[PDB]
Amino acid sequence: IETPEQAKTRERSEKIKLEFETYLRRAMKRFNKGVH
DNA sequence: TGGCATAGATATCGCACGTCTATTATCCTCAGCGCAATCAGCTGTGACTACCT
Repeated sequence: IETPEQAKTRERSEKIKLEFETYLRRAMKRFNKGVH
C-alpha cells in the first residue's frame, strides 16, 4: 500500500536469496552424504 | 465333539509430498556502411597584352 515497487524488489531479493541458500543447502547435503 | 464366522493384529500398495540437473536455438560490442552545411578546386568569364595586316 506504500511504494509497491519497493515491496516487489524486496520480494525478488528474498526469492533470489532463498534460491541461492536452498541450492547451497542441497550442495552441502550432497557433500556430507558423499563424505559419509 | 467340530464347521467357521468375526474381529485382533500387520503389514502393503497406492496417492500424495520434498528435491535436481538438464532429448535441446540469448544479450551487449565494435567494425562496416549510410546522411547534411563548409570549403576548396575545376571550369567559365572578363581584364590586360601579343601578333598579322
